[PDB]
Amino acid sequence: IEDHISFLEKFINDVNTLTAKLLKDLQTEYGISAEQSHVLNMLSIEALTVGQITEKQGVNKAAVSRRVKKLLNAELVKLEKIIKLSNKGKKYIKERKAIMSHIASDMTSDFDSKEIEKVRQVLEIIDYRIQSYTSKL
Amino acid sequence: RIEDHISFLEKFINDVNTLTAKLLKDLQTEYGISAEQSHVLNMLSIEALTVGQITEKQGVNKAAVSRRVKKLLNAELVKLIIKLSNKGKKYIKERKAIMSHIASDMTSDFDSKEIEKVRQVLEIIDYRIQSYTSKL
Ligand SMILES: CC1(C)S[C@@H]2[C@H](NC(=O)[C@H](N)c3ccccc3)C(=O)N2[C@H]1C(=O)O
Ligand SMILES: CC1(C)S[C@@H]2[C@H](NC(=O)[C@H](N)c3ccccc3)C(=O)N2[C@H]1C(=O)O
Repeated sequence: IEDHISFLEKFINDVNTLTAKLLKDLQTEYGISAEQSHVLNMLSIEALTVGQITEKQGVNKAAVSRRVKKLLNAELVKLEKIIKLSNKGKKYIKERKAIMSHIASDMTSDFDSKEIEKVRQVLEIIDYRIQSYTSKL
Repeated sequence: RIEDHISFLEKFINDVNTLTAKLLKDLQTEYGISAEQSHVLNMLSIEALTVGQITEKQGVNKAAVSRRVKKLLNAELVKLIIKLSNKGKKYIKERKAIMSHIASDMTSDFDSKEIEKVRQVLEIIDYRIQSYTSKL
């Protein structure tokens, strides 16, 4: 009833841990950090503003500022207000899926594609419910 | 075909972080710490740990992990090869209070079975994730 909340963290931790390690070279190659990486990954979803990102990421605005501009100067992300991704930046996310998806399907090769559908419905509804709530002051 | 599920997992995660980060903002303020320092306490809510450990699981900059630790010593939410404290134990309680109270309200309409079935598919995936990781 609550070690679900504890499992979630752990589970999230573990994913983070594995992803960081998995994407170690792909980042060094583009000379980016793990967060420069995320923001990048966090931007494949929607166009944000340094404010939108600091909030969404819960950290110091100052930090979010450089990580951000360091991406402009490296031509990975671009402008309009409205921070979007540059094609170089895309090739990156492409090589991110490319890696993620390979090890991802290994651990999922024997899943009841239907049992998974049901699982996603629940998570999707929880996802929807999280976004919903997230808005309110 | 499977790429779809991944995109979701990431978003679902992103949203969890956003939410937790939004819900704890004031508490991390009320005590006077940054999320960074706050994540440290949570990895200690579960157990103990030295430097190389906390520096490895998160895995971030050797120094970074160090500098936040030393700050956590001053507020005394961490005892020294690093544990929690009376004040430390207290923060988490409060942290857990909010979280659960929301997740519950946000899930207290689901079918006991539906949920568990989720936990089990997530447990096996974590199990594999971990095993794969351990292969350095
Ligand atoms: C390539 C990535 C490492 S970037 C994205 C994010 N990485 C982070 O470091 C993120 N800022 C974070 C992690 C943990 C606590 C707080 C913040 C994550 O998860 N990521 C991988 C992805 O792209 O799938
Ligand atoms: C030392 C750095 C982390 S900050 C420096 C500058 N980037 C900035 O955003 C600028 N300093 C600044 C503006 C606002 C808030 C915080 C920082 C630059 O380039 N940088 C980094 C580096 O040398 O790696």
